[PDB]
Amino acid sequence: ENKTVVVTTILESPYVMMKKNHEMLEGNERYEGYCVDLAAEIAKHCGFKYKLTIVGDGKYGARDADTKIWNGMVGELVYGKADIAIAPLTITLVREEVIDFSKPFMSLGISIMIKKGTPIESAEDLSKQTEIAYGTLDSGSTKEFFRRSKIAVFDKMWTYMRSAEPSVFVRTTAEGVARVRKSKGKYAYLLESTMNEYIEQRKPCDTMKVGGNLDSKGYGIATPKGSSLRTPVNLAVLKLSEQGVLDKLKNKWWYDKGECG
Ligand SMILES: N[C@@H](CCC(=O)O)C(=O)O
Ligand SMILES: [Zn+2]
Repeated sequence: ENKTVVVTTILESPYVMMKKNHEMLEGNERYEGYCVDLAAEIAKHCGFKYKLTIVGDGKYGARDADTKIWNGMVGELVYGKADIAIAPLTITLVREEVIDFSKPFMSLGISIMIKKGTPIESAEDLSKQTEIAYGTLDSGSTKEFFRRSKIAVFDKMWTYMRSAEPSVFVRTTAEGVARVRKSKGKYAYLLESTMNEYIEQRKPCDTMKVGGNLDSKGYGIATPKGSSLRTPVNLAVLKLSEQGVLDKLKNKWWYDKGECG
């Protein structure tokens, strides 16, 4: 109701993407995606004006164990470069310790992406074998999941992953997909089911989600501690949930324009 709200987001399909013609557009009109639509609904239910900005270091948010600094969208909120994050940003404990999250707007889990035909059905399968390399996004909740897991199978996978040479990790999702596509069934990618399910409906239609999800978690809208936005945004997400907006949006951006029939 007083100041333009600065929004940190990340270029990640289908959440935030450059519009074909963006170079001829100004401001928020540059971008399109599920999070852009969601930003707009949240902004009008809460009554604020906003500026979309893409995170500077193109990352999600992790705390460096020696430096102690938060990078990613999280750091932008921690250090006060942004007022709010509207992104496929996973609700985790170490983040919820330093920022607040709204209730989840998307439910998801860690899943496996394979090039179609790869003889893999599950995480147990991957752990039990050696021909097919597999990794995660370099920085993010998927990598931490494996880092911290006490469960045999995921420990076994982490043990392999962190020592694998050359690196099984990737700077971006799109980097992970491309490596799956290019690697003849010899790389499998570990990513949240949402992104898996999106790519699966994307040409050349050569990838696929196998098996069950490895976990159950959420993406949440993040705000810095003490923000006057915390409560109105949490309420808006619930309103958008209850009225079916979040299902319309997921359908719009995953399935309405799916290329694999
Ligand atoms: N959504 C994740 C990033 C993607 C991933 O880690 O697989 C996060 O907030 O860290
Ligand atoms: Zn509305």
